[PDB]
Amino acid sequence: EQFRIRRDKRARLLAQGRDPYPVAVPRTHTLAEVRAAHPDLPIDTATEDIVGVAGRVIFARNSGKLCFATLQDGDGTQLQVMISLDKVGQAALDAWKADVDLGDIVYVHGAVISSRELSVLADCWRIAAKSLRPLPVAHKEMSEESRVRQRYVDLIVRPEARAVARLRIAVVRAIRTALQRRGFLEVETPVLQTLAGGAAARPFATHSNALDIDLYLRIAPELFLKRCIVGGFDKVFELNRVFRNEGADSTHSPEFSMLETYQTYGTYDDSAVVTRELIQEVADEAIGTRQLPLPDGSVYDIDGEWATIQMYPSLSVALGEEITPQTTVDRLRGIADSLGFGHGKLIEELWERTVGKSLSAPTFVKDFPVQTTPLTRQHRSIPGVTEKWDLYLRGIELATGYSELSDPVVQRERFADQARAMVLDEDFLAALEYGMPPCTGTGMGIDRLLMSLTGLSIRETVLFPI
Amino acid sequence: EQFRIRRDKRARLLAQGRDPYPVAVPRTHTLAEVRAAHPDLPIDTATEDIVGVAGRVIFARNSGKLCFATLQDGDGTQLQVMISLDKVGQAALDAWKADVDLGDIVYVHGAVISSRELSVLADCWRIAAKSLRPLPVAHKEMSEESRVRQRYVDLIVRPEARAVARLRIAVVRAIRTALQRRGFLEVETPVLQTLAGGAAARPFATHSNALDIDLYLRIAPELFLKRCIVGGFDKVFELNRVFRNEGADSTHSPEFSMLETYQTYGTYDDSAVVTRELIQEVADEAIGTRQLPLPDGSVYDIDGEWATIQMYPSLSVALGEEITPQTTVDRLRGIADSLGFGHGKLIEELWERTVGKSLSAPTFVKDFPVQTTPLTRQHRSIPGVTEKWDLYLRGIELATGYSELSDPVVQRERFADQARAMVLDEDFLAALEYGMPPCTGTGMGIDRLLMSLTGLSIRETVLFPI
Ligand SMILES: CCOc1nc(N)nc2c1C(=O)N(C1CCCCC1)C2
Ligand SMILES: CCOc1nc(N)nc2c1C(=O)N(C1CCCCC1)C2
Ligand SMILES: N[C@@H](CCCC[NH3+])C(=O)O
Ligand SMILES: N[C@@H](CCCC[NH3+])C(=O)O
Repeated sequence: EQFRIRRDKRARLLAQGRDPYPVAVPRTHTLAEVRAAHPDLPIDTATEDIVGVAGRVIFARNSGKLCFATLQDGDGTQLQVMISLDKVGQAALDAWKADVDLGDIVYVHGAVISSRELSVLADCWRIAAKSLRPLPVAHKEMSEESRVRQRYVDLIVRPEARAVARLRIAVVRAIRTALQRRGFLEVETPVLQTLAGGAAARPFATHSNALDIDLYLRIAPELFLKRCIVGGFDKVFELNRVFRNEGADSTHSPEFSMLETYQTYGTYDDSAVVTRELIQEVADEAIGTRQLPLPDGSVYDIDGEWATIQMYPSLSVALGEEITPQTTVDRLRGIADSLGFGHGKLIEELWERTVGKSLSAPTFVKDFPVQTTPLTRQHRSIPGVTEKWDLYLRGIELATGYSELSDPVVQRERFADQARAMVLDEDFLAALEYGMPPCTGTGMGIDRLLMSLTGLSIRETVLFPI
Repeated sequence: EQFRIRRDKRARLLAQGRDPYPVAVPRTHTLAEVRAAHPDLPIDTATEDIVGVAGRVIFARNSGKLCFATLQDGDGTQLQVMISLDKVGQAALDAWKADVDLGDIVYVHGAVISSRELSVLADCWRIAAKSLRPLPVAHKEMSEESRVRQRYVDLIVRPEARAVARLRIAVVRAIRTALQRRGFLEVETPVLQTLAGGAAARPFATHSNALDIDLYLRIAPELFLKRCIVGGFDKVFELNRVFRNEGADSTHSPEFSMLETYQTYGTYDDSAVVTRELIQEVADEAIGTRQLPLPDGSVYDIDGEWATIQMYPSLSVALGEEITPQTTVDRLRGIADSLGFGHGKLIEELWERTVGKSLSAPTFVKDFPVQTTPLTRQHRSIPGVTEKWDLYLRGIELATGYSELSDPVVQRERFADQARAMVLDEDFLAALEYGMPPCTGTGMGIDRLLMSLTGLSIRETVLFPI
């Protein structure tokens, strides 16, 4: 309803030649600056340093001859103004009262004081924008699901949304910084693709009008990233969105930000080292500690070196017998049944369902079954496994790395099989037959990263989801 | 055919327990380093500093007891190796000859010399990858259109592709740097959207399985970016892809990288200043001069201040009469006819077809007809025009800025009209009614940027197009 009483305040301000949506107002300082300038000014004393400030009016104590308002800027830094009868504008006080509701953006200019709390005594004052929707109190405890459909109000009423948003951006800057120190180069590769590949997932397709063909949004950059290595890039990354056309859950969203990373002349040994350094480095730049605090109240130490275990062995110890690349599916399905399609899937599942689940501290698992890794090189010695690792951080499948399958005729097979469950990406292959040097790739969910570091849910790490 | 003679060299190397696709090789240095280490080593003299280098074998002069090869790394830095009978491996020379074709990646380790040109005399040597497709000579002048379908070979054979790729990335780093100095913050906003808006264009749609609705790839971030400003961001950007579902040409591609930028408490006056500083700053970091050289041989000075002209006036002078917001379409269509749907479109077209075309040096045009600018504020004084500018750099429509339409009921109209040519983005509106402060937005084609700076075509600025 009060939506109505508001629309009229605008209407009636238009009529008078008052401006409820100016083009400019001369804000000199943000409130953070007003504060940083004057840390310990003796309270109830005046300094004559003039400023033009603006921001959001949340507190309001309409008080006869003299009003009081909390200005909060968009960062959340709070200042109070004192709208007075005396130091100009009687009718200012009349307009002020009658015109200024809550959530309204409001410039005021004058001299900076403190009082019985830091405030500015206004020579001038003006509206800068006029809300026609009052801010929910916040208790009115906006549900998680309505905070996401209206993030802009969450950002205004809920301090933590401010922190999180800012954090995600700190993390991302930290990551670009980390990889640029190491001489990596950020490339842009296509989001629309004639056949999407680089991972196992159902793409989004869409129709073109230029070409009159369908096109596929990228599930992953890997394949084009590899073309760059062929093309002579030594070290490259890309940080940007992928799209996988499937259902949501606490570690899954259909569109999400994803880091991938190639570095020529190293192996999954080398790329797990970098990976861990990247994450330790990130956490510092952006959280300021490697003892990460969680809601819980507990602390998750990500400091020092991290364990590495092997899939087959580490599984073997857990099921109380030797499992190898050799173990038949009938055998495995039995064991599957004993607990609750084919070999590789059974290994990873049994692993995940016994070992993986039961990890706590940070762990790489490595040496994976070939069947489920059609892009990663075969292990250098151990037969039947590929040079790949997952990284499980606080229980979350954060990241993965490979010694990369650079051999074209092998690679042709890997896909020829896959299919049987039939056109492959024939240019991709062609590019390997030009000659891709020894490289190791990785990738990492920025969202899982934030979760694994903070405990936050996936629908809090992203600014705008649905 | 020689595709055949190659596949067998691999096959027969597998059999012998030679490795044509190792996991690792101990490259210590890139060739750039070998060079930077030893600038002026007296030619034909040996220094005993050991190195492990690798890279691409392009020159090959099989020479009896002693061979000669040009190694080129992926950056293009060239070194020569000397595969000798004497300092190890007779059979090395036999394998070397029989096994090493052109384009093949090849590690060699030893002591660094110069000779009758900088080279390394190999203690060890090994293959690291084996091409099953020989590199076109380059003349064989790969057509523009086949260089794009096979960029990875262009990157290898054509030095300029190396420069361009590297340049695009220098530009982008320069831009992020420029905006981070100014206290801007890079946000990520959704690429999938329930209704795409922020610009005039036909979206790409795609079907979801989670929701079973269609979704729209973003034509533009503007609308979500504006929600962030509401939400209290002071200064934000985003640099990332948009998708517009239409035909290609020399300034148009359906997917392309695009910068947008909001800054609260300034106007299109303020955002053209920043815009020009950004571009001057970019050109320096990344081209090293503001006198930009073009194929031509000519130079395009982007230094010093830049002209600003108004649409209506500047048009008026060109057609030899007063044109204003007032001039009817019948009048305008006549003038259209005299040369070769409605008001605003006629203005911009006549303008573009008289004034715009005939510019050379860098120019902002400003004060646009309202009809074609449904998101930008109405001018502060001049009635019938909006506070917006285009930037024409070397004849190219590079960029645009607005004093932003922050008024919700006005804004509702703007769209209600549009439609008549009927569901609007009702959340977007809602967000304005929460109160968006005075801000000014811009945006800029990274691709047009590169073109306008270099003369290069759009299908050369992007790593992978089609
Ligand atoms: C925020 C949701 O992240 C993801 N969503 C989906 N839908 N699928 C995946 C992730 C994610 O982070 N994944 C990868 C990231 C690369 C390494 C392995 C996990 C898969
Ligand atoms: C590389 C192609 O760039 C573009 N392609 C299409 N298809 N449409 C546009 C551009 C481009 O740069 N545009 C804008 C950029 C923002 C300011 C105005 C021009 C429109
Ligand atoms: N494409 C992989 C990430 C990179 C792994 C190493 N090449 C994935 O989607 O999981
Ligand atoms: N959305 C605009 C770019 C930003 C203009 C200022 N808000 C466009 O697509 O041209």
